[PDB]
Amino acid sequence: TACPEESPLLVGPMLIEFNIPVDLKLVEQQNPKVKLGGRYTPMDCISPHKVAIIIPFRNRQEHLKYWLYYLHPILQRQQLDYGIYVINQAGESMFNRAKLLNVGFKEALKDYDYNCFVFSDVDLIPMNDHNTYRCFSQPRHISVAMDKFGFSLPYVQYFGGVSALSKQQFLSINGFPNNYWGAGGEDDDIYNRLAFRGMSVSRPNAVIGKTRMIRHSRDKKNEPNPQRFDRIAHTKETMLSDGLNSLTYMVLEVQRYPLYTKITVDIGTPS
Repeated sequence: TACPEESPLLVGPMLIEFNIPVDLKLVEQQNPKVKLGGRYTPMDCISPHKVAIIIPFRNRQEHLKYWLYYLHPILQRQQLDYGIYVINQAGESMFNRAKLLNVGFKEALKDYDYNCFVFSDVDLIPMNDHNTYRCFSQPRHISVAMDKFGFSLPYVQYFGGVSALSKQQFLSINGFPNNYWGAGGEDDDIYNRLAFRGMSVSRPNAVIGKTRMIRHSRDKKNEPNPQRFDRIAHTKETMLSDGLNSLTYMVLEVQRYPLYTKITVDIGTPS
């Protein structure tokens, strides 16, 4: 009755293109077995992976459609017991990716006893279905070779894009930092946290880890791949008092759509 270690439904390399028309109606039609709120549970075997996929979000509905189009079929083929959560940041303050990811962890657990968490940007799609969206014996970095970075890993400590942590791995580092407002630096901090708690990063190889990004017509400016931000001392001094244990926020609305759960929140509270 337990699902096989490797799914028999996998196809391997996939054709990921965004120059096609898509709408949520089309997606709901192709995925009959997905229940309200974007929930799915294998019917022909028992999956040990109860996964909550958390997406930090603000005004990117177009990208979301393509994400759901590609990922729902993949997650089902990977035989996972999963749910999709879109954490929407209310207001116009600087985007705080990491704090929305903390909110996701907490809110998803109010629904079901998940034991694994996948934190994913809304514009990243995997190119090979052997790149399993589940948890491992050590924190997992999933989006290894992204086209936006020339299909190369920026540096060995890079932990941005898509990653996964078990419930215990996440509680061990007191979650993620809450005060990195704006973009940059929060992903190097999280890497520092894992290392400080005696953990390392597990990854698939560059070919199985090929990942595609939905291009933002707006984004025209181009600059070099990112370099590691040095803040090891900063993380050491603040990680145990800034994170899950200092998280406060207000839930403004909870909406259950057919393909996902959208939670709008005000994270302007002090943390």
